[PDB]
Amino acid sequence: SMSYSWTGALVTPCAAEEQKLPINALSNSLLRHHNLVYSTTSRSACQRQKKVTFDRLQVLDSHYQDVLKEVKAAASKVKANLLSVEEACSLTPPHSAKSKFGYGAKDVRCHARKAVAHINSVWKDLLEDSVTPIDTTIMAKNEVFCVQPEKRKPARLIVFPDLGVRVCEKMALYDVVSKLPLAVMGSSYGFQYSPGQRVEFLVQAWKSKKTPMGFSYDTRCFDSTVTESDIRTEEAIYQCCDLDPQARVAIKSLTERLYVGGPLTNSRGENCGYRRCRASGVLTTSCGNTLTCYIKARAACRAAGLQDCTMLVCGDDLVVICESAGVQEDAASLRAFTEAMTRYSAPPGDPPQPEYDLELITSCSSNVSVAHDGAGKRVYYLTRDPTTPLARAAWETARHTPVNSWLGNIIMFAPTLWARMILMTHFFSVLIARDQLEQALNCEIYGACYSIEPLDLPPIIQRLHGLSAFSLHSYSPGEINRVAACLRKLGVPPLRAWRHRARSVRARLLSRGGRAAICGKYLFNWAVRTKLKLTPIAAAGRLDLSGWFTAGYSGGDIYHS
Ligand SMILES: CC[C@H](C)NC(=O)c1ccc(N2CCN(S(=O)(=O)c3ccc(OC(F)(F)F)cc3)[C@@H](C(=O)NCc3ccc(OC(F)(F)F)cc3)C2)nn1
Repeated sequence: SMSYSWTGALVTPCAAEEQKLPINALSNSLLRHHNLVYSTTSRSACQRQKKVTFDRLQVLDSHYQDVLKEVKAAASKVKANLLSVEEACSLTPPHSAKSKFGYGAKDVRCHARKAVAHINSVWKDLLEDSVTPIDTTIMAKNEVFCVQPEKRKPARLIVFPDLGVRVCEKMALYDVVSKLPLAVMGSSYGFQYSPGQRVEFLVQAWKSKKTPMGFSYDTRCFDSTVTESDIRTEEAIYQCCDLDPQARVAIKSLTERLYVGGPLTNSRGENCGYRRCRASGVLTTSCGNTLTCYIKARAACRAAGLQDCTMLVCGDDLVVICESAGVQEDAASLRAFTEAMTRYSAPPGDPPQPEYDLELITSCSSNVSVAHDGAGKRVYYLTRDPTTPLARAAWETARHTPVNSWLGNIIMFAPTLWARMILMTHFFSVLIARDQLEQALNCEIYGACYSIEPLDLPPIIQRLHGLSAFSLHSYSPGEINRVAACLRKLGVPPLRAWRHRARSVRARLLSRGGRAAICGKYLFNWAVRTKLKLTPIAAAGRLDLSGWFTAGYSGGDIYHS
């Protein structure tokens, strides 16, 4: 079947959509080549529709069936519970699309009586009707990028049911999605790791091979490749768990009425078309993609005969490290891997390339690199080209945004030369200028929402990355050059100018005392010649990373209202 069928009605916006990077003095102090930075808008939705629309080829074989049997057997060990409406309400991210039934995410999060009553009615309907397709909205995601040489990117399309349905999805499945991937995949489950744990996993996997070869596999539009039978298989896996009787009914109803497909409506109420693939804005998008990618990849590894595979899966992101059989055989065996993935309906975007240097693999838009700590010891850490983080940071300085990618980037990429020298220096200077150091900000890391005060960054970073994150030095020539090239391209001041600026920022934070002084001492010790002794921060041991800062969860994109 075709992944989508369209009517000719357009994907329409809700509010005006800015295309060009707005300019203000503070955003310009970070990045001056503003004409290179753009936001995707509904204007390019038609271009995206053409790429995501295609027929699917699915031929399952014994290797696929063997893996599915293992997965169903593993799933049978899981006990998952129904979430109360109240817990499902509290997990709703702030600013997700309001309901068309007279309430928004803020009402849901507050457990407002009107929101709760409507959610209960949607729940009763899922228990009573297992077949009527549930309506979905299609929107063009507005995301910021830097223009490229060999290419602008069209907007991603987000497909989501109404807010009341979204809360019901958490009631029926949040506990299932929270437990099932680890039970099924064990150490291959990517979302259980911090950046430090992911790098440790990759390095250990690489070192475990006699002659390692690794590759990332880029599926062409993964959500569109997911078939009705894949979605019905995910439903069968969920049902292997020990579940509550109403959860079993609601899971079947959500699968048949929503997950397998359904009508697409634009913001103006017009019929846009029909979907027969993964909806990007449902609770099961991340879990379902992780499970389905894992099953297909593990089967394709076996179909290709790849030796001693170690896989790491985060949604549609796949990285495989195996035993090399020589360059010509590896090239042939990767083509066989691709051919099997193609038969399972996971065809390639860019064909995979065998890599013999761990640093040359990009996965979860990042690569392994090396630096040294305060004692000169080698430290592996995750980094990435800083172009998109910098372009987004400049937009977020010029415009108030609901979610701050800069904050998520400082958190995830705290040990990096670019996040420390540029992002921390810039944002702490902006927060000082605007008197906003104490205000909590939202960020989203692969759908996990967090509410964080900038003044809590040092204990959060210590707990997440370790004390070495404040002492890394001797970054690689390749890493230094990639950051330097990015700065010249975007019109960002050179690292030595940021170093000069950080000395003033660090001094201002120190003068404020308390948490602010800890920000100056720890985050900016790289900027001074005479170093301060960085001892473990007491607040780092007191906090809980996973639990104190959560502000909800989304399984996939969803429009910010
Ligand atoms: C529900 C079922 C589905 C399948 N699950 C999900 O969809 C899902 C989605 C997100 C998510 N989390 C928790 C673990 N981490 S975490 O980093 O430990 C962390 C913990 C607390 C924290 O709190 C603070 F914000 F307060 F600090 C901040 C961060 C984040 C993460 O995405 N990790 C993987 C990863 C690691 C490195 C990568 O590479 C590079 F580093 F390059 F980005 C890329 C991905 C966010 N967990 N689950």
